[PDB]
Amino acid sequence: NLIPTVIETTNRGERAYDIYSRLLKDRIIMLGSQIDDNVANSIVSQLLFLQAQDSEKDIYLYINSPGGSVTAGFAIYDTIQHIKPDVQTICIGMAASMGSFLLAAGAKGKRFALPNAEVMIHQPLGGAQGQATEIEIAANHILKTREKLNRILSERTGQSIEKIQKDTDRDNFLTAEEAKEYGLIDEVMVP
Amino acid sequence: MNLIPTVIETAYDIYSRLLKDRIIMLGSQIDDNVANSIVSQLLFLQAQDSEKDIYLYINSPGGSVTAGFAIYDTIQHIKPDVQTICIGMAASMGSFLLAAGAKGKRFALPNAEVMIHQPLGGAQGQATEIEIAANHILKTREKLNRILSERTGQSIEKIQKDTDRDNFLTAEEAKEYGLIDEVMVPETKWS
Amino acid sequence: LIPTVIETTNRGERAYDIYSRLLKDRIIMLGSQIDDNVANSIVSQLLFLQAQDSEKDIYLYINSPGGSVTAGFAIYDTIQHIKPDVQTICIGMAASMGSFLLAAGAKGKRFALPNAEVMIHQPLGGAQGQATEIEIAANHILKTREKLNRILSERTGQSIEKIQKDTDRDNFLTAEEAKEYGLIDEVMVP
Amino acid sequence: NLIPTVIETTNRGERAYDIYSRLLKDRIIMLGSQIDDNVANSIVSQLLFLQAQDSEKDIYLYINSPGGSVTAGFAIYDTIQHIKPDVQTICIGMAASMGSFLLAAGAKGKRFALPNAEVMIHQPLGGAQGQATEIEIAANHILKTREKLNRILSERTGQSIEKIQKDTDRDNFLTAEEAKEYGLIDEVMVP
Amino acid sequence: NLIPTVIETERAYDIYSRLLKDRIIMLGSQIDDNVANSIVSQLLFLQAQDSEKDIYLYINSPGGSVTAGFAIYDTIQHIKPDVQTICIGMAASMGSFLLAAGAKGKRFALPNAEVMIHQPLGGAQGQATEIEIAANHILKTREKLNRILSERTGQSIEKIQKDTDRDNFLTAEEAKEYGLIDEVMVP
Amino acid sequence: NLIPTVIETTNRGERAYDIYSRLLKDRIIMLGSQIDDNVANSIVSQLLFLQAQDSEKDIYLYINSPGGSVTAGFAIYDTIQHIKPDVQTICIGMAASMGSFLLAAGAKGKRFALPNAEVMIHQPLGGAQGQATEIEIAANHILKTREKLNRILSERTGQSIEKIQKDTDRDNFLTAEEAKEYGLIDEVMVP
Amino acid sequence: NLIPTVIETTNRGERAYDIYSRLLKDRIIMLGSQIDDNVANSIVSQLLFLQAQDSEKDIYLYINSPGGSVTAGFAIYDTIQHIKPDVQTICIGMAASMGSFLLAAGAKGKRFALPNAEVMIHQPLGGAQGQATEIEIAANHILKTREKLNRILSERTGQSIEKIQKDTDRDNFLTAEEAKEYGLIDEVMVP
Amino acid sequence: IPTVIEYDIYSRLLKDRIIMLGSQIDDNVANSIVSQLLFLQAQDSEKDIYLYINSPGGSVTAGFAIYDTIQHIKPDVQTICIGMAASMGSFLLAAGAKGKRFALPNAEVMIHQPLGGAQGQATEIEIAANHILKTREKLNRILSERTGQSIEKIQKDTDRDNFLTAEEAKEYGLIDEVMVP
Amino acid sequence: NLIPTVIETTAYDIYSRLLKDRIIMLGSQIDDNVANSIVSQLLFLQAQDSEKDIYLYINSPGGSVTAGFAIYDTIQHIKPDVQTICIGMAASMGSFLLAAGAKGKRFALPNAEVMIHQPLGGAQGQATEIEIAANHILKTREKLNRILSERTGQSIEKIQKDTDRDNFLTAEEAKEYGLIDEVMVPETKWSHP
Amino acid sequence: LIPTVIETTNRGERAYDIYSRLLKDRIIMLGSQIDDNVANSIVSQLLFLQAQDSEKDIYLYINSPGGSVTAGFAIYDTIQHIKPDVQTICIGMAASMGSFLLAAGAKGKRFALPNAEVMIHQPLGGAQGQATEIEIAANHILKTREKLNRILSERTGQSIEKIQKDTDRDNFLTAEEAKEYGLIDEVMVP
Repeated sequence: NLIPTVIETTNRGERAYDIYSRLLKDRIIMLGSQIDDNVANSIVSQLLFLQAQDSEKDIYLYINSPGGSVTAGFAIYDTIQHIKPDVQTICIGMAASMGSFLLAAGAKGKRFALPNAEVMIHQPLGGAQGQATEIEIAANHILKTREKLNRILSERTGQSIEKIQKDTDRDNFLTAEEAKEYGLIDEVMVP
Repeated sequence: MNLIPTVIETAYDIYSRLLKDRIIMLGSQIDDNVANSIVSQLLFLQAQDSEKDIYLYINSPGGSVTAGFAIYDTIQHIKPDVQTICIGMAASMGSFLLAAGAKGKRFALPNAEVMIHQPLGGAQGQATEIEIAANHILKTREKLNRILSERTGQSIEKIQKDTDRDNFLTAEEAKEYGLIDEVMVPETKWS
Repeated sequence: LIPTVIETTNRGERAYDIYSRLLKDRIIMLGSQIDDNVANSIVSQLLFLQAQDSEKDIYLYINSPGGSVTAGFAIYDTIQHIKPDVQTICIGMAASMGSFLLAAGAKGKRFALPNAEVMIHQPLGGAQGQATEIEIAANHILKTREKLNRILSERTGQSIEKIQKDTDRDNFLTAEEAKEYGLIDEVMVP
Repeated sequence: NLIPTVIETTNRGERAYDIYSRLLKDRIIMLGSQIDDNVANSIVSQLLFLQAQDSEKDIYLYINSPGGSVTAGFAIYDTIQHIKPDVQTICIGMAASMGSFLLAAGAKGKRFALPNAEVMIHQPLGGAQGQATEIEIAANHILKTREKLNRILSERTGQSIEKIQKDTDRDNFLTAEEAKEYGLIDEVMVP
Repeated sequence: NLIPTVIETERAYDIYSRLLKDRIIMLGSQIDDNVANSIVSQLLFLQAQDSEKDIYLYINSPGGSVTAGFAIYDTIQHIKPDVQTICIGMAASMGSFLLAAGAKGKRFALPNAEVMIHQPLGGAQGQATEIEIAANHILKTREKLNRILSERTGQSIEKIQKDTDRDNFLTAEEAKEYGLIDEVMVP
Repeated sequence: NLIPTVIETTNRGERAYDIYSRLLKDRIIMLGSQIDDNVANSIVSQLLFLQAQDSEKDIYLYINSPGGSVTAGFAIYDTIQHIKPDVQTICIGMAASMGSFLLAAGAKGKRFALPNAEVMIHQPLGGAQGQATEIEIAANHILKTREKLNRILSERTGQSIEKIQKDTDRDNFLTAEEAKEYGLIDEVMVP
Repeated sequence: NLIPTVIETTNRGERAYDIYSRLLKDRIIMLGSQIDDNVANSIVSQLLFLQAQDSEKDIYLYINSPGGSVTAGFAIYDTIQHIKPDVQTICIGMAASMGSFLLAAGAKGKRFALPNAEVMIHQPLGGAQGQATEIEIAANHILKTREKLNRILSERTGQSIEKIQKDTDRDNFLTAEEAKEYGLIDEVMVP
Repeated sequence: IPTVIEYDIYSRLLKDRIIMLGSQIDDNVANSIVSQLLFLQAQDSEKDIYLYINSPGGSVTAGFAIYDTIQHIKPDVQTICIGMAASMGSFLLAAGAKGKRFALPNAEVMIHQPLGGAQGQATEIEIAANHILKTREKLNRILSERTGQSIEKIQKDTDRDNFLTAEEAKEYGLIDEVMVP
Repeated sequence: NLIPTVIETTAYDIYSRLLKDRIIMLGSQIDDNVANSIVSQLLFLQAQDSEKDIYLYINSPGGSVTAGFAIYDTIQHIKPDVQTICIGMAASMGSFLLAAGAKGKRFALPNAEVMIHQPLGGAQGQATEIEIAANHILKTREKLNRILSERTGQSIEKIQKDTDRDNFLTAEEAKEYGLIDEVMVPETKWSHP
Repeated sequence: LIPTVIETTNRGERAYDIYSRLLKDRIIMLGSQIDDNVANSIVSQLLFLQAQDSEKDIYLYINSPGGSVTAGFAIYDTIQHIKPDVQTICIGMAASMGSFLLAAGAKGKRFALPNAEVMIHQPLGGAQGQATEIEIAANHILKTREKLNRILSERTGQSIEKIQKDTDRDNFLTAEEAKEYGLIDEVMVP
C-alpha cells in the first residue's frame, strides 16, 4: 500500500485520482522527497498550472524534505516568486537545507510549521576534483552560491547576513518555536 | 460509462476500497514516502467529512522519527477523531502512532504486540560534528518521551527507564501501560 | 502476467484482475511467504468482505511456506475478529505460520486437498549484540513460542506438552496426518 | 514486442485484452514458465474462475514448462482433480519434471503432445544443510515425496512403481511418441 | 475509456498490436519461452478469428531455445491458416529453422537479408554418465532438426549435416537455392 | 516517483493528462534533464507537433539542464530554427553547457532567465582511444565541433569568436544578469 | 524520460496518443537511438503500418542515430525499398555508420540534412573468438558484409566502390554540405 | 638460522615435545600435526608428547587423521585444553592418553552433533544423509569408549550445543583433571 | 656464510648491488613508501661517505607532492652532490626531482621525456572545507613554482603559464628550459664519465 | 618459483636464482611486457654489467609483446649509452616496443631464432576531457610516433615514409622477413 486511488463519479462516469492528484485539485502541492531536477520540474509545472487555473487563489505547499540540489531548489524558489497567487508553506516532519530555504520562501504571513516539525539550516555541500586551477573555480562557485543563499535568507528572515553565516557553519537544528523566533516561519500551527 | 479497473494490488486496489470507508492501512516501515501518503489520505478524508471518524490500522516495525511526526502532527491537526488499531506488531514509531489515536479510541487485537525502545541513529566525522548529532538525538528522545508521558499518564522518568532497552508488551500490558484504551476481544464481535 | 477478466454490467464494462474477480465470490488466495505486505493485503480483503456482507462465508486458500509470526498474527486476529466464518483450504503446502493460519479457520471448515502437505516447527529468529540484548531477544522468542503453542493446543485439541515435543524440529504431515492431528477437519475428496 | 493487445468493439463500447486474457475468455490457460508458488496461485485462480463461469465445458491447459516446485505443482494437480470440468492438457515445446507430471494429470483420453514436443522425467531435486538429524529429516522428506509422485504417476500411466523408479533414476528424455507409449499422454496431435 | 495508443509500451495499444489486427506477427528478438508462448498465443487467436485467411510472420532473429522454437514450429503446422514467413535482416539458427517452416510457396526473404545455419549448442556438467545422457540428448536433437530441414528444403540429411558443422552464412539468393525460402522479394 | 494527473472535463468526455502533457496542450515544453538522443527525440517531436497544430503561435521552452550530448543538442537547435513559430526560452535553476547553448538559441528578444537561475559555459568534452592515427581523427573532430559551437554562439550573442574561445577555456559560471550582459539572454524576468 | 501524450476528441471518445503515435498520423517516423533488432522491429512495423494506411503518400523518416547492428539496419533498409511510398530521410543531429547508410537509402531527391547535422562513414566492426577455422569464418563474413555495404553505398552516392573503400577505412566525419557533395544526401535544408 | 616469534616459537616448543593447536581443524592443520607426531616418535618412541588444544573444531576427516595418528604412535599424548575445545576439538581432547587429559580452570568444552550439507537428486541426498548418520555413530561410539558414558546418553547430550565448564568436562569423563596453578 | 643473490625479490637484489656503488634507482610512482626508502638510502650513503657523489636515476610519472618533498629536502640537506639522470620519463614530481639535482649534474638521456604541469587534488564537503582545500593546493602550487623558478632561472610568471596544462618537453627542450644541465649523448661515452 | 643454482666461490657457497646465474655470464632475460618496473630491472642489469666489464659483449634475449613507450626508451637509451655491445636475440615474439628493442642491438649482432615472430605497429594511447586536453594528448602521441619512426629508419635502413606506411596496421613478420626488413642481421641456424 503506497499511493491509493480516489474515485469520483459524475455524468461523465468514473474518474480516478492518485491521492496527490486528488489534493492538487484543491491547490495543494506535496514536496515530500529529496529535491532534484525531476522533483523541481514537477513542482514548477504544478505551480504554473495552478496559476493558469486561477491567478488569485492561494496555493498550499506542504514540505517534508531533507533538501537536495541548490539549482533545483532555485527553480522552485523563482517560480514561487514569479507567479501571481500567494504560496503558503507548511512544514511537516522535517525541512532541512534547501527544504528549509523553500519553507522561508512562502508568502509573508503564510509560512507555517506543525508543532513537532524540525527545521535544519547549514552551509552548502559539494565537490571538486582535478588541477589546482579547477579546484579554485569550483571553490569560488560554491562560495558565491553560499553568499547568494545567505543574502536571500537575510531578506526573508530579517537576520543579518553575518548572523546567517555564523548560524549555518555547522548543522543547526531548530524546533518549530525556534524557527518562528528566527524568522524562517511566521506561525506554529496549533491544533 | 467508464468504470475504473479493479485489482487487489497495483487502477482501484484493495486499499483504495477501504479508503472509501475512511480506513487507512499501515502495513510497512515508516519512511517519508509512506508518511506523505498517510498525511495526504488524512487531509483528503477531513476535506470529505470533517466530523466522521477515521480508522488507522497499524502493523509496523517503525522507522523515521521525522516521518512519524509528520503523521502524528497531521492527526492532531485535523478535526475528525482518528481511531488506532494495532494488528500484529507496533514497534518504535509504530507504537508512538498507536498511542496518538483519539483518547478512548486506541485499540489492539488480542495477540498483537507493542514494542517501545529508544531512538537509533549514527554520526561520523569531527568531535564537534559527533557532539551536534548526539545532542540532536538526545533532544529527539526527550521530545518523544514527553509526548508519550502525556499520552500514557506514565512519568517521563518511567518512560526513560522502560525504553533503555527493547521492551516487548502484550496487548493487555499495553492497555495497563496506557498505550491503548481497550483490547478488542472476539467474544464481543456482535457487541 | 496476471490475467484480466472483463464483466458486463448495466452501466458499462468493468475489468478485474483474476484475484479481484474471485474476491467477488468471497475467495481470498494466499500463495506466497507471509510478511507485513502480504498481511496488509489479506487483512484488507477480509475487512472488505465483512463490509460487503457480515453473514456469508469467506474462502481462504493457503499455499504458504510461512514467514513473519507477527504478520501471521495480524491475519489470525483479523479472522477471529470478523463476523463471517472463514473457511481454510490448504493446497500445495502450509508450513510454519502457514499451517498456523490453516488451523485458525472456522471450526468444521478447515480443509486440505488430498496431496497437500502440512509442516509444523518452532519459531526462528536471531539476536546480535551485548549479553543483555541477547537475553531480551531469547526471552521474547521463547514467549512467542508459548503463545503459538497455547493457541495451537486450543485449536487442535493436542496438549501443550505434545505440541512442544512435535515442533522441536521440522515435522512434515500428510493431509490425513493433519486431520488426525486436529489441524484440519476434513480432507476434501474429488 | 512481447505481449500484444487485442481490441473487440461491442454494442456498449470498446474492450482491450492482453493476448492471454483473450484466450482465457475461450477457456485456454497457458502454463508457459517455471512452476513456483506465484505461477501456481495464478493457474489455480484461473481454473477456479473457469469452473464458476461454466461447470461442464472443457478447459484447455497448454504446457511449455521446465517444471519447478513439487508443492506448487501439487496445488495445480489437486485443483484440476477437484473441479467438475475436464481439463485437457496439451504439451507444446517442452514438459520436464513437474511439468510432465501435470501433463499426465489431464483428463483421461484428453492428454496431448504436438509431434516435436519434448517430455522429460526424473527424480525430485532438493537440498539439506545443518545437523546430522536435520539432514535426516530433509532426506526422509524428499524420499517420501518421490514415493508420492511415483504412486500417482503409476495410477495415471498404468506403469508399475518399480518401472517408474528405474526410469527416473537419471534424466530421461522422451519423444511425443515415447510419451504416448509410456502413458503420460493419450494422443500425439497430428496436423 | 479508450486504451492509449503508443509505439512501444498501464496497458497499451502498441504498433505490434495494430499490425496484429491485419494478421501480421513481428518476430524481432531472440527466441526464448516468453517470446514463443506469445507467438503461439497469437497464432491460436488468429486461427480463432478466421481459419481461412493467411497469416504473415516477419522474422529478424538470432535464434535461441530449440524447444521454444519447436513450440512455434508445431503450432504453425497445427493451425488451419497458411503462415507466410518473411526474413528481414537476419534469420539465424532456430530463426532460419522457423523461416523454412512457413507454408510451401510462401517463404520469403528481402534482397539483403541474411540466413545462417549451424549445429545446436549446449552444455553439460557432472558425472561421466550424466555427460553421456546430455551428449546423447543434443545429438538426438540435432538429428531431429536435420531430418525436418531435409523434408522442408529437399536437401539430403548427409548434406545438411556437412553444411551445418560450422557457422554457414547464406545470402537471400543462396537461401532460395538451398530451399530454405521459395522466393527473394524484389522491390 | 509519481507525476501528478490533471483531469480536464469537456462537453462529452474527460481527458486525464499527466502534468507535462497538460502544459504541452498550452504550447509549453519542459526541458528538465540531461540532453541525450532520447530527450532530443522527444523535444523535436513536441516542436513538430506544436508547429502542425498552429504555425503562428509562440512556443515556450523552459530549460533546467546540465547539458549533455552536443549532437543531440544540435538536433534540437536545428529544429528550433527550422520551424515557423518563435520558440521562447526560459532558464530556471541552471542551464549548463549544451543547455546554455539552447537557451541562447531562442527567438531574439524572447530569451529569458529567472533572477536566481545559473548559466555556465565551457568547451566540449570527449575522449579518444586506440592508435595514434585514431586519436588524431578524434582530436580534429572535437576541435572542429568547438569551432562550430563558438561561431554559432558568436552569431547569437554578438561576442567575437576570440572572446568566446577565451571565456570557455575553463568552467565559467554566470549569474542571470551576467548572462544578459553577455548576450546569452535578452531579459531577466523580475517578479 | 516520460513520453508526453496528446488527447483528441474522436468518434469513439477521448483518444490518447504518445507524441510519436500522434506524428504517425502525419506519416512521420522518428529514429532517435542506436540501431538494434528491437529498434528495427519498431521502425519496420511503423513503415508497414503507414503503407497499409495509404500506399501513395510520402513517409518522413527523421534520423538521429550513432548506428549499430548492420543486420538490423538492413531490415529497415530493405523495408524502405520494399514498400510503395517514397520515404524521405532527414538527418538531425548525427547519422553515423548504419545511420548514415539509412540516410543515403531515402528516396532519390528526397534525402536531407539540417545545417548543423553531422554524417560519419566508416567500416563495419565485429569480433571473433575461438579456433583458427572459426576466426576465418567470422573474418570472411565481415569482409563480405563490407563489400555489400560499399556496393550499395556506391549505387546510392554515385561514388566508385574503390573511393568508398578508401574513404571508409577510418572514421570519416562530414558536415551537411560535405555529405551533399559526397552524394549521401540531395539537399541541405536552410531555415 | 634466523629466529622470530611468528625458526619460530612453535619450533622452539617442538624441541621439548610440545605441539600447539590454536586454530580450526582442516586438512592443512591436520597434515602439520600428524607430521609433528610422526617426527616426535622418530626422535624418541617412548617419551611423552604434550598437545595443547584451543580449537572450535572443523573437518571430521581431518580430526580423524590426528586421532588415529595419536593412537598409532608409541608415545603417550597428553592433552591440555586452554580457552576452548569445541566439536572435533573436544573429540581430540578426549582422545589423549588415559589419565593425562587436562583442562585449565577457566577453559571451556563444547560437544554437539556433526554438521554437513547435501544438494541434488533424492538418491544423492539419501547417500549423504546415510553418510553423516554413520559418521555420528562412529564419533559417539568412540566418545562412549573414552568417557565411560553410554552411547544412548552421548546421543541425547549432543543433539544440541552443550557447553561444559572444566569441572563438568571432568565429571563427564572428557578430561581426567583440572590443572591447579 | 653468504647472502643469496637474485635479480628481484619475491636476498641481495640488483638494486642493492647498485646501491653499493652509490646509485639509487627510481622507476615507479612517488608515494610515501618509495619516498621513505629513497630518504633512507640517501642518509645511509651520506653516513658511508660524506664526500662522494650520489647518482639518482629517474623514470617516474610522479605522485604525492609531500612524498616528493621528503626526497627533495633530504637531497638538499645532505653533504654529497646528488646527480640526477632522467631515463624514459620524468613527469610532475619526477620532473621536480630531476631539477633538484646538484647544479651542473642534472642529465637526461637523448630520448627521455620531461613533463611539467600543475598539482592535482580533490575536495568534498562543506563550502568552508572546499575553500580550505583550494587555498592549500594553490599555496602548494606557489611553493612548487617558486622552487622551479630558483632551479631553472625562469620567472614565476613564465612557469605558471607553462604549467597551466600538460607540457611535454624533449631532452633538448628541458636543457633549454633549465630543468637539466646536459643531454648525455653516446658520442661522449669514452671522452667523458 | 625460480630455480636456484649454488656455486662454490673464493670465500664460500653462494646461491643464485637462475637469472642472476645467467647474469654472471653477461646474459639478460626479457620475457614479459615492458613497464616501468621491468625497465628499472633491465636498466639496472645493464649498468651492473658495464661496471663488471666495460669491454665484453652483453646478450639480451627478447620475448615480449611490448608495453610502455617511455619505459622502452629507458632501456633503449641505456643500451646506446653503455660502453659494451649489446647483442639482441629474439625468441618467441618481439612485438611493438619489443621489436623496437630488438632493432636496437649492436649492428651486426641482432638475431632471431628460426620460428621467432616480429610485429611492428603504431603507438597506442588514450585521452579524456576538454577539447584542448585531447589536442595536447594527440599532438604528444603523434610526436612520439615520429620519434619512433625516425629511430627505426636509422636502425633498419628503411625510409621514414616506408615505416609510416608499414606500421599503419599490425604488421607480422617471420624471422626471414625481419632480416630482409633490417630489424635483425641474422636468423640463427641450429
